[PDB]
Amino acid sequence: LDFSGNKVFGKMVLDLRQSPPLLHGESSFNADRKIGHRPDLGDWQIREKVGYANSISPYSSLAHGYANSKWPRTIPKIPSGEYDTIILGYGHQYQANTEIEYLSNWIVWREAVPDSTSRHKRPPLEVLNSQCTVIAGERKTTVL
Repeated sequence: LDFSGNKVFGKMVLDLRQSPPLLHGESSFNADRKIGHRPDLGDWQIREKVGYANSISPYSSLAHGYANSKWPRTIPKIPSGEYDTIILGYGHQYQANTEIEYLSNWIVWREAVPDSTSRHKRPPLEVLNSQCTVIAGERKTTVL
């Protein structure tokens, strides 16, 4: 099995004692620089907590996926079976941070990456920590 294609997913710690391997990892996340980051808030709640539009505005004109953009869809399921060699890679947990962009051509409110020339801002993306760990059972294991 190969999960090297996880450039936006770090901390792949997985247990292989049982046939269905138990995989856990922390996904890249997008935050909001107004009051905090609550993944369990929907688009309407984030919009209310930020204040870029109103609840009467159509959903098409609102910011789709603000402060809750989880591009890594939880954790893909590894089918149970026998494992001989595993191909590792390099994965990171990306911090996404954007501000409000007022697009007049569509009267919409979208996300804009911070600009260093506009006063003092934060980098558009960064990596928190860089580490991965695997536990292999009492069989023939190969890691690369």
